[PDB]
Amino acid sequence: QKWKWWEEERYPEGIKWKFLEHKGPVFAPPYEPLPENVKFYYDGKVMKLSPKAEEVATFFAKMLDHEYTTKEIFRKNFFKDWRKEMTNEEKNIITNLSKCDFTQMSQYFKAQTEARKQMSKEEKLKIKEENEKLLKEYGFCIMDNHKERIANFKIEPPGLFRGRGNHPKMGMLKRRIMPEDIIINCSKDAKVPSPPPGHKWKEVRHDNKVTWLVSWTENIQGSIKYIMLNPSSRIKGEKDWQKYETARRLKKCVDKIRNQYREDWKSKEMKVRQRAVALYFIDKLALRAGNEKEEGETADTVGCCSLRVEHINLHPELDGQEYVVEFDFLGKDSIRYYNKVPVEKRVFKNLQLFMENKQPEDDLFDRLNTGILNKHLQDLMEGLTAKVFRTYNASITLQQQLKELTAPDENIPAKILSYNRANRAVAILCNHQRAPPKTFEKSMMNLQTKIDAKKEQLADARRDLKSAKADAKVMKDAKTKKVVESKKKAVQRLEEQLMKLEVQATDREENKQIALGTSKLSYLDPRITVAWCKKWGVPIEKIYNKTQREKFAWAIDMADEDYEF
DNA sequence: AAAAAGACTTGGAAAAATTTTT
DNA sequence: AAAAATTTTTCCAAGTCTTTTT
Ligand SMILES: CC[C@@](O)(C(=O)O)c1cc2n(c(=O)c1CO)Cc1cc3c(CN(C)C)c(O)ccc3nc1-2
Repeated sequence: QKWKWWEEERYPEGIKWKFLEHKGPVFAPPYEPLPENVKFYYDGKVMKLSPKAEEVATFFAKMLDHEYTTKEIFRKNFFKDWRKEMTNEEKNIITNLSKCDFTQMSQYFKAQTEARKQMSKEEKLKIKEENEKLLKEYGFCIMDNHKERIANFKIEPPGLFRGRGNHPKMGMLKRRIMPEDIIINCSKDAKVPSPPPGHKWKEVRHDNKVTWLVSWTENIQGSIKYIMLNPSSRIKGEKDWQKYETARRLKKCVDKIRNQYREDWKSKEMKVRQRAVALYFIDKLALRAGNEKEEGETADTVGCCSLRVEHINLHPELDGQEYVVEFDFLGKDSIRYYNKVPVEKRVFKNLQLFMENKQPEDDLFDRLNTGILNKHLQDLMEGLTAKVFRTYNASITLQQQLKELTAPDENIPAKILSYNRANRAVAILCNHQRAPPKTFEKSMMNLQTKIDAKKEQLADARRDLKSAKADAKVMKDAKTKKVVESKKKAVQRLEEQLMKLEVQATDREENKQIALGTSKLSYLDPRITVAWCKKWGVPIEKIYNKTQREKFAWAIDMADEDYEF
């Protein structure tokens, strides 16, 4: 069965579902204590830890190879959290982390990882079958007349928080999620999932205004985490289709918005000038609407509305270009945004006024926040927010670049190179940067030797065709002419093979510091890709893998080769 | 309001399983 | 067969925007 939810009458506003039934979450397996021979040492002397304290110790031991375990913040936060898990008898002995020895514990886990890759075919297939039967029973929920898959039904096991970038809470313990922390959401007429025996759920609710099945609060940030349906479901896919339709509606009114914000740079009021400059930044450079965050709780990262004076450096002339704004800051996930961008005269002049009488720690856009900006965007067009510009600019750039880089007469490997260069332009615009693959970038040597070995085969084939043509001169007959034909086809087959290898080598080189995944799955109206694939006869499986094909099932079925964003 | 909460949106590096070279 | 290069799951957070509290 294949449910085409996209052919149904669109789901009404307010209510998300009428019926909802699931078996609840799968809890992480219990902690298995260390055997007798794996010893922990404090001040050089043997010490057996209580299960609760031993568990927290194993987490640090497993991370001993990383440099972050030597960091002040990591160690401070870890030790404070490990103390809470210790008994009173253990707290009187273990005064500090530095006198502790986790070396035997670290070696054991490395030995287990080695003992696991040396498992038998009977053991390997068994664990794979235990995993598959867990997916049949708990990986599916029933939502309104249909069986839909659940994304992450297995709750993440306990461990140590690290986060991304320079996070103030690195080292902290992420405690084991218990049934007592779980809030279940289902309909009043559904069979309520039973908790593990000897346990109870925190709450069983019936809120049809939300899309989640299970929720709980995590101890690091104090936020609510959820278990929702998978990307191939109606509830996720319809909202994704709507996100793209909203981005298409912005397209038909973007010049009208551009002309107004350009005029708003000249306004009498400062709040209107700042709002217009911030809008320009979100449009031209596709910056995220930086929401304000609590200091000392998260890693110091900013976006457009949260930019500080220290994040921009103004230059009247740089590189022979007029009115350059040197952007240098950490955006989402602590990914550095560096750009030297030529702006209009009025923006540069406006930026000099927003930087007047301010200290480096002060906000560039005072009197402005994401709420004020989105309240204005909502008046310009219904349902328009700041992130819609990122979606619009990404999708329109993909469409225009595929239209400009794709050559009709090219073979499939060459067209995939044109597709990837177009996706690359989107990733550069969105700043989806990447650090060169951990050494492993020397796999460019391996590709070059295979290319040089193929250039050898081609050069040998050209010598065969050369002597076949010379043998066709002396004693010209229809038997020697057919040998020249077969040698020409042999040169042709080898030329195509080399072309494919050289195209793959270029693809990897240009993609060294670029991450394509995020724009491909979140930013890029899949219909633009489907339309391109059908137009040039490029099979969809060459662009989207199995999981992406399932998420974008709606676009693959409902989209002609003539679709225009 | 305007903080505080709640509810959605937005992988890539490392492992491991395979596959290919040797 | 055994080392090496690939293709595929496994691990682990952070923003945006909407809705409630204070
Ligand atoms: C790396 C790119 C990115 O950070 C991003 O913002 O551009 C991201 C992260 C994550 N995801 C994505 O789709 C995307 C891309 O759009 C899904 C995801 C799941 C994560 C989970 C799993 N949860 C949902 C159960 C974690 O536990 C920790 C971090 C996680 N990070 C991500």
